[PDB]
Amino acid sequence: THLRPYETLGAHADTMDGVTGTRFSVWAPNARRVSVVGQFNYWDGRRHPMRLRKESGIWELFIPGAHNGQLYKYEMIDANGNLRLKSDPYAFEAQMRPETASLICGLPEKVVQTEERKKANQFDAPISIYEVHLGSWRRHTDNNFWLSYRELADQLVPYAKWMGFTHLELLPINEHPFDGSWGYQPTGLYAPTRRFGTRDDFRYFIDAAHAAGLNVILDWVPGHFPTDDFALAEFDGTNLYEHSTLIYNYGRREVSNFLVGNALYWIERFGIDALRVDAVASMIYRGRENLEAIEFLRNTNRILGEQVSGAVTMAEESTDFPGVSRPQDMGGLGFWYKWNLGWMHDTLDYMKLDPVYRQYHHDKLTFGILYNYTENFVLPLSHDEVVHGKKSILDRMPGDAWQKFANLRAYYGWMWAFPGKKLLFMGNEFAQGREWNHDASLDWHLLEGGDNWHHGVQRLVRDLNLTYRHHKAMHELDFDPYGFEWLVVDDKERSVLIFVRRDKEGNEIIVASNFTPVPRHDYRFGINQPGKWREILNTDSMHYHGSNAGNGGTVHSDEIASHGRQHSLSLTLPPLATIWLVREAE
Ligand SMILES: OC[C@H]1O[C@@H]2O[C@H]3[C@H](O)[C@@H](O)[C@@H](O[C@H]4[C@H](O)[C@@H](O)[C@@H](O[C@H]5[C@H](O)[C@@H](O)[C@@H](O[C@H]6[C@H](O)[C@@H](O)[C@@H](O[C@H]7[C@H](O)[C@@H](O)[C@@H](O[C@H]8[C@H](O)[C@@H](O)[C@@H](O[C@H]9[C@H](O)[C@@H](O)[C@@H](O[C@H]1[C@H](O)[C@H]2O)O[C@@H]9CO)O[C@@H]8CO)O[C@@H]7CO)O[C@@H]6CO)O[C@@H]5CO)O[C@@H]4CO)O[C@@H]3CO
Repeated sequence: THLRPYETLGAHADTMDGVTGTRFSVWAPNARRVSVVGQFNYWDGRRHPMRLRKESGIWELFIPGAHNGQLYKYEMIDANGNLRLKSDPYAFEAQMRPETASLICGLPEKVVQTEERKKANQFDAPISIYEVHLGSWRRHTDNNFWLSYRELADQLVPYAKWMGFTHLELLPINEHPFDGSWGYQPTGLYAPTRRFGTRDDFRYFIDAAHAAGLNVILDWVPGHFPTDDFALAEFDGTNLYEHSTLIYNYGRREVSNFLVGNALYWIERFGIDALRVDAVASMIYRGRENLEAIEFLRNTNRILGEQVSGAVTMAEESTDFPGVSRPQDMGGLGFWYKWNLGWMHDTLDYMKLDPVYRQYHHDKLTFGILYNYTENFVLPLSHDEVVHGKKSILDRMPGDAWQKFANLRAYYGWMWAFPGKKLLFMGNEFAQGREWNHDASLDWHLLEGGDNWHHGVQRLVRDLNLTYRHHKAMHELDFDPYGFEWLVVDDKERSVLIFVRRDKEGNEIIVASNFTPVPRHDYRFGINQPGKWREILNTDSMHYHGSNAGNGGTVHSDEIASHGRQHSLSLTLPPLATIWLVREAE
């Protein structure tokens, strides 16, 4: 089968006549002479040469004795007669850095995707994603050492679960030489990085997240050609993998296979539930449409949908290509979800404003609804927004510290109610003050000592996650106009916005935000479902170090017309706060 080349190519365990060893395979159409230099070979390129079969362009050889755990490389004479030693491109495990040898290990057992994890990826599911860079989430304190995959299984997984997230999204765990690329500049697509342990350690981590009831999304980097360690370029002396600045030759059948293969591998051999492709614009552009890139993405998506249904793909595309998360049969790219960068830009510009000026930019909060139904959106507060002098999310907020925290609380309240799934970068849940530093631990010291405003934000994010998951109105109909309706879309003067989220049964949750520090008392607005209403979420609660203003129990609607509706509520709206209300059955 052509889809799963990692099941044949590379180093696997084989049984050629009683004797055991490993069979090596490499694809290099126009090289001449390739030998296998391992640990079993005293590292001698005279002892073990490979026999090429020219129909496929694949060299191969079976070596008895050669067992799992042994380092190895390929010694190749390239088209030009140069001696270069190459890493196996299908290295399933790579030796500790510097170094670049591959390790014989073979494949892990296939992971079957469970019904409850497939359900967890569906469009009607509450999806709240904790985005993490494994190298900088936590460190050991005395020595500043990385946490291993296994320590991450014992600390990060329980933390994410308790905080009420449904998904853990990982910056690329591909093998990569430079910590500073964050994993986006890989050298070994099929080996999880050795920074945190072995490939079996990574697998234990994935297993642990699943046992805790978490789906795992992996950042997958099919758009960043390896540019380090002569790892993939001019692989056999010619432009094997890359186009004739370095970029994959997607239209070339085998290359495409190498990449679609890689997706299938993470999902099938590691149990990953979803992949995210960054920087899609620079795959499809940079009239300038790279037609081979567009068809490759269309293809890969088609194949995953047929082969591993239940798994999903997500995309970040920054030029408004139409139909990124739409079906290929139409103009689409075939992704299930798209990052809503426009929403992130508009709402942050809005929150940055001195509250006194927000009346003039009401547009920034109401625009998201206009194009909400063109893509299946994730609302993202990602690692890219908290580096390079962009500041932390907290530090973007205006005012003295206490006003900053209140603005940030009100904003999360808004984000968690607004149509679209949720993604939050580590550090944001406890309002880290400093920018993200991939070479240090996050600022957990902020949570040391007596209860403070950072604990307050952290409780709020948990309550938001648990509330968002419990009520279907908040998540069931994000991508259906029936799921959302403005109750007060034009109170610009006071910067009060009020809408309703709705589930399939037609139950409504009312969402109200007051984006200025003026408290509003007896604020009357029209509603759709008369009766008794009660707060289920209040970002000004003392439980989060707010001032504890609010409605103080059940409020009954009145038969007094408002905003073209026949019944209304008259509520207190706390300053710099958002509240959610539910209707009580009688
Ligand atoms: O081709 C690209 C699309 O965008 C282009 O839109 C341009 C406008 O035509 C142009 O006038 C101008 O608009 C800007 C405007 O000047 C600013 O003031 C501001 O608008 C704000 C507005 O003032 C606020 O009130 C608020 O709007 C909310 C609205 O008040 C509220 O009721 C609700 O709206 C829903 C309606 O209740 C309901 O009727 C329905 O309306 C549908 C429509 O019936 C249906 O045909 C649907 O199908 C298409 C649509 O026709 C297309 O036009 C397409 O948009 C493109 C335009 O053609 C471009 O010209 O979108 C739909 C595809 O799904 O369109 C309507 C939307 O469903 O549903 C409404 C939505 O629920 O919610 C709104 C939103 O909160 O907020 C506004 C602040 O953003 O901003 C305008 C943008 O600049 O410039 C536009 C250029 O982008």
